[PDB]
Amino acid sequence: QTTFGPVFEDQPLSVLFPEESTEEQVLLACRARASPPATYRWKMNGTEMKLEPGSRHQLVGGNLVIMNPTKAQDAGVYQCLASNPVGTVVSREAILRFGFLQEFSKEERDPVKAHEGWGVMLPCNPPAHYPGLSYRWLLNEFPNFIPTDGRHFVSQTTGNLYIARTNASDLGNYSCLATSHMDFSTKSVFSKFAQLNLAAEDTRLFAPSIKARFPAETYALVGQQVTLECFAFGNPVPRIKWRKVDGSLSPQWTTAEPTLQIPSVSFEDEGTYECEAENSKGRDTVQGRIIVQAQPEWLKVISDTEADIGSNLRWGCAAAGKPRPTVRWLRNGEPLASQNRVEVLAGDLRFSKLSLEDSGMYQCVAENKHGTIYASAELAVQALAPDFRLNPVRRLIPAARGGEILIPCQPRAAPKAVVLWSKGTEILVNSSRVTVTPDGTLIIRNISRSDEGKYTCFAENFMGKANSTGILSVRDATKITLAPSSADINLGDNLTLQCHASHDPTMDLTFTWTLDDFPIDFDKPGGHYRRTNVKETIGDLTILNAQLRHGGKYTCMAQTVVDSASKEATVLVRGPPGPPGGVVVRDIGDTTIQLSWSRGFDNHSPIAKYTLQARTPPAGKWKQVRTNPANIEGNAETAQVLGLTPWMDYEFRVIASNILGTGEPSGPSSKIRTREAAPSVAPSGLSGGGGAPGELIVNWTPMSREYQNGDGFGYLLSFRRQGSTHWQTARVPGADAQYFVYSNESVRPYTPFEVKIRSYNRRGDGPESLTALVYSA
Amino acid sequence: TTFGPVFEDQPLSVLFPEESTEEQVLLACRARASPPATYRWKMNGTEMKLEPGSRHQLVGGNLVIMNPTKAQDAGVYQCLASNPVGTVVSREAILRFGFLQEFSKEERDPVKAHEGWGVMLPCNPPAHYPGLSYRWLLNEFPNFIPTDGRHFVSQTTGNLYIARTNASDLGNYSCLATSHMDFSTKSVFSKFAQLNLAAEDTRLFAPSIKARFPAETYALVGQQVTLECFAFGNPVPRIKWRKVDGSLSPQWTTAEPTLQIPSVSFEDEGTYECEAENSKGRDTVQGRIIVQAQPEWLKVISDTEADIGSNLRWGCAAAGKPRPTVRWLRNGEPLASQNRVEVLAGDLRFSKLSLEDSGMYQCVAENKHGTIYASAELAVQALAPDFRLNPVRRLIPAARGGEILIPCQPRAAPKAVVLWSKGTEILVNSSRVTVTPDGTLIIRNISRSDEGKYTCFAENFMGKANSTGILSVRDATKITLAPSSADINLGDNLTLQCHASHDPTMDLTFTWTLDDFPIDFDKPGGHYRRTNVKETIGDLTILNAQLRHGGKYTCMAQTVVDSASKEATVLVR
Ligand SMILES: *[C@@H]1O[C@H](CO)[C@@H](O[C@@H]2O[C@H](CO)[C@@H](O[C@@H]3O[C@H](CO)[C@@H](O)[C@H](O)[C@@H]3O)[C@H](O)[C@H]2NC(C)=O)[C@H](O)[C@H]1NC(C)=O
Ligand SMILES: *[C@@H]1O[C@H](CO)[C@@H](O[C@@H]2O[C@H](CO)[C@@H](O)[C@H](O)[C@H]2NC(C)=O)[C@H](O)[C@H]1NC(C)=O
Ligand SMILES: *[C@@H]1O[C@H](CO)[C@@H](O[C@@H]2O[C@H](CO)[C@@H](O)[C@H](O)[C@H]2NC(C)=O)[C@H](O)[C@H]1NC(C)=O
Ligand SMILES: *[C@@H]1O[C@H](CO)[C@@H](O[C@@H]2O[C@H](CO)[C@@H](O)[C@H](O)[C@H]2NC(C)=O)[C@H](O)[C@H]1NC(C)=O
Ligand SMILES: *[C@@H]1O[C@H](CO)[C@@H](O)[C@H](O)[C@H]1NC(C)=O
Ligand SMILES: *[C@@H]1O[C@H](CO)[C@@H](O)[C@H](O)[C@H]1NC(C)=O
Ligand SMILES: *[C@@H]1O[C@H](CO)[C@@H](O)[C@H](O)[C@H]1NC(C)=O
Repeated sequence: QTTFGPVFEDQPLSVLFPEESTEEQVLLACRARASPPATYRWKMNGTEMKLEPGSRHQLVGGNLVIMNPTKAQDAGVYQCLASNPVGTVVSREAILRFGFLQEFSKEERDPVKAHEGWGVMLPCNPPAHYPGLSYRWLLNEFPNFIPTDGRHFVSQTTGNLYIARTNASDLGNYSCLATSHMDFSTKSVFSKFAQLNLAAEDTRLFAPSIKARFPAETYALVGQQVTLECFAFGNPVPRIKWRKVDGSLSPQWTTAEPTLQIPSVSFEDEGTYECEAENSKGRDTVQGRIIVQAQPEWLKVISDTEADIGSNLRWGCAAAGKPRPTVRWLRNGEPLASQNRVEVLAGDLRFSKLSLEDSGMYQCVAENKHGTIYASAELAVQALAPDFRLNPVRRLIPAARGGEILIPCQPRAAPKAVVLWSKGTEILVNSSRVTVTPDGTLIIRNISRSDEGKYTCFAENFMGKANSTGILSVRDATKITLAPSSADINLGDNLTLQCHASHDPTMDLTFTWTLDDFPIDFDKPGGHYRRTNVKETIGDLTILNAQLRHGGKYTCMAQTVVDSASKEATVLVRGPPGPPGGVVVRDIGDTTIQLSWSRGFDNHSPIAKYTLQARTPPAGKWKQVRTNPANIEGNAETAQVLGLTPWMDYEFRVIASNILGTGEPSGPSSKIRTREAAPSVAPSGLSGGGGAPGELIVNWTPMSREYQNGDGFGYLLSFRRQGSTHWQTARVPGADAQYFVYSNESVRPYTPFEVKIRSYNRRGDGPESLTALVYSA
Repeated sequence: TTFGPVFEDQPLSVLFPEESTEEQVLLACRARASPPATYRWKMNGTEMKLEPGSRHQLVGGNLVIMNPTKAQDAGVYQCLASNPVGTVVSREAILRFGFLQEFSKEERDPVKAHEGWGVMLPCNPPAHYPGLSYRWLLNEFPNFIPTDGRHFVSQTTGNLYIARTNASDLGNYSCLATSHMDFSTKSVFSKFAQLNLAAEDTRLFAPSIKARFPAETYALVGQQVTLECFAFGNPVPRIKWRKVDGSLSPQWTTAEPTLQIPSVSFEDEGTYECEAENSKGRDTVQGRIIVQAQPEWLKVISDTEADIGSNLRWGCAAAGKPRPTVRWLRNGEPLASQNRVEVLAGDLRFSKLSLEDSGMYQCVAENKHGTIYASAELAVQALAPDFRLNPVRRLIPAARGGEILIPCQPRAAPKAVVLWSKGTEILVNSSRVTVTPDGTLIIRNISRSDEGKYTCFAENFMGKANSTGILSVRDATKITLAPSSADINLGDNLTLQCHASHDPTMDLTFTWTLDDFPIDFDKPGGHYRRTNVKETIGDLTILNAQLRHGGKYTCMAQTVVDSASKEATVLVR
């Protein structure tokens, strides 16, 4: 930050200057920030310019001023170079150009002879000029301007005049006027008159002939306006149309005018265009292609860098543009080639084994036939003396007797500080114990009591030397003298795992437990394992509450403030298997239903048997049902359930059992209904009597849903007179039916009757009831 | 470049022999500092006034006393080093005086003993410091009594033991006490005690141990330990030692009535047993030895610089026996739990630091055998924002329709407020452009209208800074054709296709990776080839397929700024 190279702020810009302008001087700017302040030099035409006092060119704070300019000694390209002790940089190339407009030739123009009824071409022949001009035509005398109608075409490219069909009105003298529009005023140049002579008039129409043909290839940059001209001769005047061969034209550009204008060409407009001139006599066609190119841009540049001497570096620079650009490298204002270590490859720079002479300003230059761009950076190499303030050696290095120690010495130095280890005043060297790796790490094995003391690391390099000290003392290692034993239990009266340790008599010793690398909690949330506390050298832990979910890889660890030791053990908890799943009802019959289920978790003990329970929705309790086979084995997954009463809904569940006990019941099965069946219970509550004269009423108790056993439930009542041998059967549909009335005028009052009843459904017939004696009205 | 005082020379304990006629005592103290530090001295708790004049002087930190006396100068001294940053405390140094008094002038009573028994002759040494060495003289100098099995001398009380007196022991006895100081070897006589005896009967008795070593003998590590087992008996009893709970280490086992250990280690703890045995019988005595040590360090704090608004944890651990206690000092004054500082048995916790928590801190570990110190310096820092280390990207590229991240994290303490601005319009969180409260900016579904300049402003109560980047949009590479899976045998040829589209400006590079491993097409005799090589065609062909050529083939189509991939599978039997 104290010193930095020249960084540009303002760079020179191109200037267009009128040759006969009233201005007296031209200013080109160049400014750079530097510390110390930079010095500026200027290059013209690739060579250095003699900045002499008084002689035209003057230097004002970096800027270059040229007074009373002329095209013979000033027009050209200039560069500004900024320099200081760190390095030099070069600004972008700046063009200064002059504009002018000459006068028309004094030689008389020959008269043009043509046939009446034929298109005629009249040249203009503009003089030397820059930039482009605007062209007009006049007839006979100024200011009579020929209108730009459908019969006369005036070209803005060549300035010529085209007449589609000549008649007697076109005879006269023509003149071409140039009105080059300067940015401040307009200068006009008037051409010598040319006489147009016309021969005898013919009488014939003709097909169009296109004369002003736009070039096949037109190159344009992104953001320019592109004009295409298409003029043709023809009687009558042909119509002009523009088409895109490889696409669709914009509606705003689809015009019948003989000129096609694109205000801002983008990457889309690239392709082939076709102009067609059509009349009743025929058509003529022109084809030409428009391409689009751009100017280089940046994608990845370089930045300031500080590197340590003896390292390697890689720099990159990426530019994008159409056509693809080329990238070259400059240092301090001169091109870079493959030197001893510098490797330049078409865009990337490789440094190997940096030195103190490879510092300065580096520039990356991208170039193509439409422009150039520059990018700057600064490389600074550094060399330092060894400093231990960042990684000092351990000031205290406690070590356990019988183990090993490793002490690394790594200072901050360049190129690389070499180190040597010593113990007190005795220099340590390779032996069958002490080891010194090339990195400087000191490794001591088989550590004993006589190795305590003060060790020193000495580092040095061709800058200077540094030095540091540590002290080593020897303790006794913490050891385990008893390890816990693996075990297994179901729900017993709890188990005490043991862990005994011996430590140095000077430092505190703490025991800690863990389960499968998850932290343990010997406190008391609900069921809890607990920990005793009598003396330091004991760590027994008792697993209480006689419950589940307390198995894994138990680990006891005895640790001090310095080192630690550990041992491992395993416990298992056995028990009844888990509940089954996947209860599926199949083969739904009147009394038999097949049940299928998936095997549940065995809990590390094979399942011995199964038990099936059933219930009636919605408030029926779970009841064990008769199963085929009577004893279901653990490996079986299907069974039969018997004893079911037909045509009610049922739900089922499964329980598993092993030699260790009985597991949990499974979830309820899906609601299913058994098939229909014939009735099995005869109706009861037979009674009756009274009614209208000649009528007999028989009443019975309505039957519930448990014994209907199917749909279409109803009753059949067989009744007869006392002493008669013929039974009359009546059908009463409906389960809730409870009475029947039989009407007959021949029935005497208080006539005894013998009756019986039976129940039926859609499946079959059930048993009949006992015969009862009733009386009529 | 400033720091707090760091001690190089600390005061040391001094014992002054009275005999030597020196006129000045020096207690050293030196503390490196920048700027140089001043010194104060504390004498037995209270501060010391070092006014020029009397015998208390100052020689540049070092304290000098002219002509010290026991009545005005014995005691404890501490050195306090102070500079603008903070002050530090030096380890205590004890100044003590050594002297010896003479024996009392009163005559000693004669000792009457009956021949055939052993007799005890007292010495009664006067006041003394340090310990002495004792001898006995018979009648007249230099008749030194030889150290045989019958004439017995104790090195801790000076008493004289006679196992069995006879007629040859009649006479006068005196006790001579000698001191071995650093510069003097003064020795003192005594009076003459007359020993008169009685009749004789030569009977035999069982040994009786009289001089008993104490039941518990506390001994630090590194202190020579002597055990005395003195006995009576007729004839002379024999002395044998044994360890109750192990071996006696017979490298130095002896039959003398004294047992010596030059340097006590932790393995010598336990109970010893002495036995005096003769043909008549035996006597047995027991006693235990316990070892102890001084505090030592295991983890020590180090000087630290912390940024305002942070938190700090500091630890300090000591090892000794009995277990040491740890306390904390700041600027030479005790530090209790208050405000943002928490102290817990050697754990120091700073929460949300400020500019007033900069200074010298110290950790003290002590027990009934010693005290040790450790020091460190804490410096708090506050900084202005700077973007030199982490400037915003300067040439940010963007792919069309993508999402762009722009982080902005300067180097400041405390954290600085961050604002964003495109051109001269300050952005707000919305559905397309959003800022997050760590400073990062997010933009979604980028378009050509977003090209331009972006700027990040950072500011805190010490200053402000800004950094600008340039955002431009391009055309993203998109895959139009993908390869397909196939199966072949060994030696078969297969062809897979891949097509992409990109911006007309940059270059496409097409590659193929077999199971994420790039395929080398330039290998001599290689089995892979590029076919239908065009700008947007990256078809590859495998010739003479092998078993290793079966796997997943991934087509990579990449430019300098973006890439796009497709996948297919090939099996070789
Ligand atoms: C003290 O003994 C140790 C052990 O033999 C020495 O360390 C050994 O150092 C050599 C190099 O002197 C290492 O061999 C070479 O290492 C380079 C590292 O890039 C490697 O490229 C070579 O292929 C070769 O392996 C060797 O690995 C290393 N071994 C160990 C165990 O450290 C040490 O150098 C000796 N002390 C001195 C002062 O030489
Ligand atoms: C260990 O490192 C020091 C630090 O460079 C070496 O230099 C001494 O530094 C102290 C501290 O300022 C000075 O008081 C001494 O005068 C320095 N010595 C010399 C010779 O300049 C020191 O020499 C190193 N130790 C050894 C044994 O070389
Ligand atoms: C508007 O700005 C606010 C803060 O400047 C953003 O709020 C953050 O939202 C995220 C996600 O909900 C939280 O994790 C942060 O804690 C919020 N910051 C604060 C300071 O509250 C918010 O995301 C922005 N709006 C949108 C649409 O993103
Ligand atoms: C963004 O930061 C720059 C500095 O990095 C500011 O530029 C400074 O502007 C002030 C006055 O506007 C000048 O006095 C300083 O000399 C400028 N510094 C440099 C290094 O040139 C800039 O003003 C900041 N932007 C805003 C909006 O404040
Ligand atoms: C530099 O070159 C241009 C074009 O080649 C030329 O017009 C100009 O005269 C040259 N410069 C000088 C000083 O002649
Ligand atoms: C080195 O280790 C071996 C076995 O571990 C041991 O016998 C030997 O005594 C050790 N060396 C020293 C110096 O203690
Ligand atoms: C403490 O120092 C004072 C200063 O002379 C002295 O008088 C006093 O005896 C000392 N106390 C102890 C216990 O040493």
